[PDB]
Amino acid sequence: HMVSHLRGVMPALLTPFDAQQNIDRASLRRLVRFNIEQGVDGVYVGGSTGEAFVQSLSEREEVLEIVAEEAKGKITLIAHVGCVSTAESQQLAAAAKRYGFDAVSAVTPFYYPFSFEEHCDHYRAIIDSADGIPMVVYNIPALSGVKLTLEQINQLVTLPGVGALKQTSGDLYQMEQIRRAHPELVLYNGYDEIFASGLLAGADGGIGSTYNIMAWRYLGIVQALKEGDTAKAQQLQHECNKVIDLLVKVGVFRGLKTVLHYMDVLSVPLCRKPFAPVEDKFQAELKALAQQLMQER
Amino acid sequence: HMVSHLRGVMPALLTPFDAQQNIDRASLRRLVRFNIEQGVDGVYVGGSTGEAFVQSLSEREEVLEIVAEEAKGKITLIAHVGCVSTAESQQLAAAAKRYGFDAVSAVTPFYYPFSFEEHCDHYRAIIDSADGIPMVVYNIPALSGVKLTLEQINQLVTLPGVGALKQTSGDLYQMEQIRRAHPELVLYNGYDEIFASGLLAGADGGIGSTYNIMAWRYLGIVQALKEGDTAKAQQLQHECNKVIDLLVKVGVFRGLKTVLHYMDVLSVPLCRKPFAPVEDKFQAELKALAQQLMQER
Amino acid sequence: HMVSHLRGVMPALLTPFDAQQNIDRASLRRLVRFNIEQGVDGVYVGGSTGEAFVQSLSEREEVLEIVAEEAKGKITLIAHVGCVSTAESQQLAAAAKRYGFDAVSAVTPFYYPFSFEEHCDHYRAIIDSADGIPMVVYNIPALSGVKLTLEQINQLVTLPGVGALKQTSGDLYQMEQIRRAHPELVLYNGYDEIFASGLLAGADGGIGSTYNIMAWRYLGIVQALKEGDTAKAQQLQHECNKVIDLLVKVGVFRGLKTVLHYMDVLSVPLCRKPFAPVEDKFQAELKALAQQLMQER
Amino acid sequence: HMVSHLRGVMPALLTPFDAQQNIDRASLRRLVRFNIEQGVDGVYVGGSTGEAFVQSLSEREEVLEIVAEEAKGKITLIAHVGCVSTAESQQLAAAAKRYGFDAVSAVTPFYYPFSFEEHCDHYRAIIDSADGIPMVVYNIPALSGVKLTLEQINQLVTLPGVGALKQTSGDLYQMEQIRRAHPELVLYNGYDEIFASGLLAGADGGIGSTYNIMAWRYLGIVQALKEGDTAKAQQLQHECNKVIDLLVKVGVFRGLKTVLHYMDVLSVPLCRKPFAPVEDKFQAELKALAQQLMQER
Ligand SMILES: [Cl-]
Ligand SMILES: [Cl-]
Ligand SMILES: [Cl-]
Ligand SMILES: [Cl-]
Ligand SMILES: [Cl-]
Ligand SMILES: [Cl-]
Ligand code: NA
Ligand code: NA
Ligand code: NA
Ligand code: NA
Repeated sequence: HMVSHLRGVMPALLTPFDAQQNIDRASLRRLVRFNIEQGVDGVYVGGSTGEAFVQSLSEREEVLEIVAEEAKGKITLIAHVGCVSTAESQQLAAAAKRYGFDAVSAVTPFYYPFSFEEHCDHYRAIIDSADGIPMVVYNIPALSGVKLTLEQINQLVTLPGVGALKQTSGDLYQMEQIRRAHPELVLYNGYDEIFASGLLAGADGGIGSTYNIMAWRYLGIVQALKEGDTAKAQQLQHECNKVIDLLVKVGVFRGLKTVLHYMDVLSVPLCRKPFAPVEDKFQAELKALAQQLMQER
Repeated sequence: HMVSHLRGVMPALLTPFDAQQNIDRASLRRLVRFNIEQGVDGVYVGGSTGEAFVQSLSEREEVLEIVAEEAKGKITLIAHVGCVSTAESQQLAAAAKRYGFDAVSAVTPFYYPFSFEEHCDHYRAIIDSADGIPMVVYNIPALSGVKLTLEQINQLVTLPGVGALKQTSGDLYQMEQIRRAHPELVLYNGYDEIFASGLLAGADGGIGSTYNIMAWRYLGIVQALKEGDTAKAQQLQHECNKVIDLLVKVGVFRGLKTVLHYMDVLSVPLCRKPFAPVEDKFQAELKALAQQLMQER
Repeated sequence: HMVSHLRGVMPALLTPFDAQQNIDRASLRRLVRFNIEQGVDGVYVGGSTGEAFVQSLSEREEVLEIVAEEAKGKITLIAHVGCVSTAESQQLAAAAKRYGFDAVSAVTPFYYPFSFEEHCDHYRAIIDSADGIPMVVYNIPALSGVKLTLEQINQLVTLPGVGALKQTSGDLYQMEQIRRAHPELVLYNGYDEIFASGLLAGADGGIGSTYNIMAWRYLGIVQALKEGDTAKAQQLQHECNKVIDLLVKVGVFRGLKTVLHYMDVLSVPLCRKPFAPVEDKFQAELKALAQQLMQER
Repeated sequence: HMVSHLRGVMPALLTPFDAQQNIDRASLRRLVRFNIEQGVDGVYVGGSTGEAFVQSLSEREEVLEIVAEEAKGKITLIAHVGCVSTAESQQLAAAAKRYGFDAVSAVTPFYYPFSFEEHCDHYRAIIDSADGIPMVVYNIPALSGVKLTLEQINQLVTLPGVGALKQTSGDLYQMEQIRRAHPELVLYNGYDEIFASGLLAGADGGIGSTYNIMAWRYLGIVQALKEGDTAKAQQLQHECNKVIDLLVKVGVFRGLKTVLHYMDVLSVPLCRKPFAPVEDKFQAELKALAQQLMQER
């Protein structure tokens, strides 16, 4: 209950890079400001979408501190501190605390198989280093390879210090079961392409990569379902998925960064290798989308 | 468009067996009448839920003809004629036509791997034998092992003679994509536990095993979303999933048949071997559920 | 121990069909005789390869009785009686007993999820109906969807009346574990393409679809490993897999039947729908293979 | 052909840690010397088994340089330089070159989905930074989540600068297909528990975590198959798998490090968090195994 201030719609921040694959600090600050001015409830920093796993610890800390400088006190700040290593995750959690974040988050540690008790002790250690700011468990089985049962999720979200679950799963039976077992839990829908259905199943917010370019649509789905405008929520999700279809074709992170570049938010839209640049044949569609989204506001 | 009369909420009929595992014809007729009096839009006969794959062809034909005798002209009748064999499926389709069914349906043929073109020719052959009544494609990847792409689904639902898709998939991104590509397609949600979310994603009806014991709840979800009562659709789905949780624990088909026996619909609640009987320790819960559901009406 | 007479190399018999998809009884008898004259240790009748799951019970019984008429007393006869239904499997087991088979076999029942105890009771019931001839458990997770643990396999192979395991799995760690736990168990390698490696891991024989066209190669691998001719076993497996590569491209069962037709064993090489016929562009390769195999003898 | 000096049996080196999870440099040097004195053909440094993915770049470089100091010129040295990031992998490849390694290796980049062309360009970039020492492609689908086709493997192993494939896959049909397509390719079996069968299928060596405690058994399997002693290769693999069964129960890396500690090779047997320590109840078995292995020499 006492972490209700974490509920809402938060973009998973992209990390802008310059032409030589170094962090573009000026464009990062502009992206934070852009998201604030979209009216989002918070920002989620250094997650999957932030290309955390092709960055060093010091690079991730640098991003966390910059975003806190632009955003502390204006919107909720959540730091994704997860690494495979518990000690590395603890370092990032202690940094997030120093910089004034409102919460930390960690993906279930991946690549190596760990027992469920090893997962729990990993979260417990990070929570200790977070030094009193709450933890968001981040579940993304498609990418982590970690396949938790409902009963395991129930144990994770009741660990002391856990205040939320980021549920990047398309299983909306499980989403409803989680909500029914935990009526006050902050529960973020993780797959943008099912946002409206995920809210209906029990999520009370979302963390999403595509919110960086069209957060007003997701805020509008929240409002429509609250108002009882079924058709409007469906038409908004329809338009979101037209965009997601295109992003999946071109490559999601780089497509988002390219749209943001055509919106004059990011100076350079590159991802880090091994992500390739966008193919030239997609540029016209991405620029047209940027133009469409700016007009729609 | 011209098959809009197929849209709606239809139970996947269970096949009642007697104490020696023979078809219980008297209880079958009472179950059909019970479902009609629940106000369903149709019945789906001889599907997975009907234990088709532990019955012979002649047993499946017997069930189809009995149900048509009780139900033709009162509610929509859909015959699931699918087998692995194309010739066996054709036999059941020709029988369904003789008995006056409104549509046929066939699961993607399973066990052996078949090419997509072999799947299409299988449907084409069944459609020919159906002799002018439309086909419902039935997609259930979890059980069939058949993993169709969106583009393959698009080709199946535009085959001449196909009038609907039974989508037993929890991927509600794909449900929305199907709806967006086919705005007039009759699109049945197949997993009862996500019915409200599946409707929101684009389904315009459902075929479900649990509708046999509580169809009014699913009809109520349809109505709530049409009316814009978000919270009511969520609370109905909540109550449905409390029931589905219990059915999954006890075994779904036999749990449904046991509830129906305690509602005085079926004389004997057995499934065919290798399904075991219900464990004694679950009987109290199942009888209490039957009592609850009868009172709720 | 007392079922050592079941060890060896046995083709999974194909079921020949005529031009109208009816059983071709004359070609079936010739195929049995052909396999006997290849020097095989037994024949496995009515399995996956036999297209059991696109045949009726009476058709499967017809095949079992014909093969017993040609082969009883000359080679070991194993009847695959498995269906999803326990009662149907029992009918085929009782028939196999009447016809004088040496063993029965049943695939783990599929499509519907069953508990492990339901699987065990299914085998127990079939064993009872087999009336004293031993059971071969048939494990094929890729097609059945049934994913048994080692401990579950250990319980199945120690059920009273079980005399063998047909292991159609590419996990040769598990093959070795099974052999180490059951030093006397008759253990059939099920994937022809790893036969030599499967024997080395602990199998003491095999049941295979491609043995119908080149059993002498698999018999030769057995002999080579017994003699300590590592290189000869590898070169034989090499040549087998060149053939399997081609069969996978053209479709395995129909490619085998086509090679047999070009060897003058089968009059008509068709599979039942939904299997398509062989594409014309593959006929030259298949006829050349038949010519090669006949010359190699 | 010109990289035949890479063929053979090489332990995947463990990285010893001290009691505070820092690298134990003295125990690392002793472990290298221990493996040299087992008569191995090479050592594979900084791989999965080396706990690379819970170490920083500078820690991985430190390990590479230490091992080269102990081992350059005495045995083949292969540096696993793979990270998700191409630029990080390039840094480690350039370091491996500086330190005098004989080859580099990189796991297919994981977590994020990459196209096959992105994978190829990743290897090309690392090969460039390796500055003339050959690349070992490392395939481990169970952990990487990367599911390459045979045709994709064929393209990777023919990239300029690729001299070997580390095949951590249990699919021995594919192992044979790779060998048949590439008769001169250096092909390492990656799953120790199927080593004998993998050699028979076409591998000409292996890279393995359990070689750190019993390399003579794997060298003995190579010799037995070369000599035509089928039974001896089977009995050696039998004994290896008894050990692997135990290591899987206790946790493989920490069990290996514990056995090595009881052999007086490593001062401290800890893995890095989130790996837990060994449970006390397993210590007796692990110490008995160490005693057994020392006596067997
Ligand atoms: Cl990182
Ligand atoms: Cl990582
Ligand atoms: Cl049937
Ligand atoms: Cl079936
Ligand atoms: Cl059958
Ligand atoms: Cl690293
Ligand atoms: Na907020
Ligand atoms: Na109707
Ligand atoms: Na025999
Ligand atoms: Na060497």
